[PDB]
Amino acid sequence: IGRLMVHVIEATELKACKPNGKSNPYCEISMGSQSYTTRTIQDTLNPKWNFNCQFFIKDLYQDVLCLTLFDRDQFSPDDFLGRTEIPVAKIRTEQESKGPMTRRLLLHEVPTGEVWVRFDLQLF
Repeated sequence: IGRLMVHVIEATELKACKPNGKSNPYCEISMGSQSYTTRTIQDTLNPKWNFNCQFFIKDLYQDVLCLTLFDRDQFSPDDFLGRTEIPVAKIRTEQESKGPMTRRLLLHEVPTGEVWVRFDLQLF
């Protein structure tokens, strides 16, 4: 029924995981069985990925886009740096209201951190 473009631009003020006070962050972008992962950027709390990906939308009123951030360093597990979720229905109504703006999304389940993303929903 449509296609959702997700532009994961950057994140700011991420949680530190390494002894030097930095992290090596990556972002996973998922919606049911579909997922993408950004590259890991070394030694930053403010990674700029400029990563673009596309999702097929099956159910406008059920589909939920998730962004989950992780640290990737020499030790397992990859440390959780927060998550945010956005129903595709909300993307649709935000796009109608505000046009193609960059959204800053607060990360939940972590103490600090925001992810900057632009959505483009094209419904057939």
